[PDB]
Amino acid sequence: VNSFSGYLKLTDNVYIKNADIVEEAKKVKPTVVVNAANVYLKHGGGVAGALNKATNNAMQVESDDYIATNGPLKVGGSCVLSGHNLAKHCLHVVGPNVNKGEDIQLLKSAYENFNQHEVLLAPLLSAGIFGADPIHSLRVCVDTVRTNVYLAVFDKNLYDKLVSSFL
Ligand SMILES: O=C(O)[C@@]1(F)CN(c2cc(Nc3ccccc3)ncn2)CC12CCC2
Repeated sequence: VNSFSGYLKLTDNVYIKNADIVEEAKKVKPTVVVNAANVYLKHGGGVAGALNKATNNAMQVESDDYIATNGPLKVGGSCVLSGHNLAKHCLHVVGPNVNKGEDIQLLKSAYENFNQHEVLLAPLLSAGIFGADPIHSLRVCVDTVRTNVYLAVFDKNLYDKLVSSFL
């Protein structure tokens, strides 16, 4: 038993809710919140900009030190950093950004990072400003992640569509 509430169960291990991931994180305080990161951990907009804003820019300060030490992430890769006031940990995962021409097949590699964590609160990778089809992203999530994932979808219209088209 865990503290996630109002989710619709899609599969054995994948759940989905129309929710603002920032507000869901602040309420649940999950062990892991997933950020929709880029390779530079520049949290300017989308989910990343919202998560970082909610930490009063502490996420960005920590991220800049991480990059100065380690260099950029790989597309499809991840790193674990602090969850600040939102979660114990933040798993920064880089989905391919279609608006940069990145290979969509890397979306499966991105979701594989979730399997290193027993339970996660996450957005749909490569959705939103990353330019992928959220329905494809949901399919890859379901077919790749084996651990327990609670998907927060900000847009109510999109949430309903994703549900109504789910196979
Ligand atoms: O749809 C997009 O463009 C996105 F940038 C934003 N989406 C969100 C967004 C969210 N809260 C939120 C984020 C920013 C402002 C207000 C609320 N909570 C969950 N998902 C997923 C996405 C990141 C990858 C695709």
